Amino acid sequence: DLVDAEGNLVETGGTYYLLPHIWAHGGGIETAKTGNEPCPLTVVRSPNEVSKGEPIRISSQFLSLFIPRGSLVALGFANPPSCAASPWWTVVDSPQGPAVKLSQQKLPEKDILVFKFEKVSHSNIHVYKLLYCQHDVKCDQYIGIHRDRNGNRRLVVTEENPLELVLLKA
Repeated sequence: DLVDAEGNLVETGGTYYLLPHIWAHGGGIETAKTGNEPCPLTVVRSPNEVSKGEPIRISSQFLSLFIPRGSLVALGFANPPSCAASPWWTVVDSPQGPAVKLSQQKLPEKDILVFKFEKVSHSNIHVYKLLYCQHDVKCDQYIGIHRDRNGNRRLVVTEENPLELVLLKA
């Protein structure tokens, strides 16, 4: 089962902060308004090292209390921007590649259950990598960062330098 910063089991009945292994890379996971977006529909990493970011909500494909190792999950926000229809993140096509976004129309359970945590072989500090999965399901792709012209650290599918996280219960 998944585990938070304090070695406790992660619970879908709670909210957490998705922080970095190293507190030099940045802060928590936020929202930002990029491109021609009428509001903050882009899921980004805060440039501020202190910043805990937005409180995140997790849900297991098994609709249970804990998340079993390798089980698919939906990652969404506790408090989304009014303009979004649902609090869940989804992954759409972008010039930069598969990007993590929020949507202006409701999303089926089948298109938010596209995340899977993968523990990092580092020990006694509970860390994880975030994988994206599609249909053909297949989670061979990792989520990293793409800094745009305006400084936004967008979450997208990168080839290398993938995200590494620890879940801090709020």
